[PDB]
Order: sequence, then structure tokens, then C-alpha cells
Amino acid sequence: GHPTEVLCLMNMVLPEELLDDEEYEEIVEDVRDECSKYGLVKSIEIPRPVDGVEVPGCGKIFVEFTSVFDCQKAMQGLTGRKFANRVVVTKYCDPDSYHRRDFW
Repeated sequence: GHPTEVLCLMNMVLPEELLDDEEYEEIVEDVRDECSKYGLVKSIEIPRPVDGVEVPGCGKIFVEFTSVFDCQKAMQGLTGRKFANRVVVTKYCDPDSYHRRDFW
């Protein structure tokens, strides 16, 4: 709906793929590098799974840009792009919710 400077990338990761530090770090770098083609990436949040503990937003990628315009360019460039034989699905994330790490 309402465009923000925070992009949420869905359908890109399985929780299993975020357990090992090396794999998690590689996903963070790959995400940053792809998003950097559209604007300045201020920060990234990829909630990691903890088996038996609820982790809201796990399986989702949150990328904060330095402007709303750069985020909208990222949403245009990434939405519908094929990744891991799937379809990248997106949404805007509330900036306040992002900073207080209140994901869904």
C-alpha cells in the first residue's frame, strides 16, 4: 500500500537455510548486493530461526533504503523476479516497526 523506505522480500528463503552462520552471512551479502543496484542500503534484517522459540518475520528479508524512491525502484526491480526457482513477492514495511524489530 503506502510506500516506505523499508522493503520486505518474501518467498526467497527457507528457515533451514538461515541456521548455519556461513550460509546466513552469504544470504545477507547476496541480498545487499542485489538491492544495492537500486539504492543505498541503510540496513538489513533477516530474522533467524530458533527451534521451539517463536521468531516473527522468519522466512522474510527486510531491507531499509536511504529514501522512499530508492525503495520503490527496488520493489519495481525485484518483484516477480525468479529466485531459488520461486517468485519474489514483496511489500512495504512500516519504518517504526522495522527499527523496534516488530516483524510479522
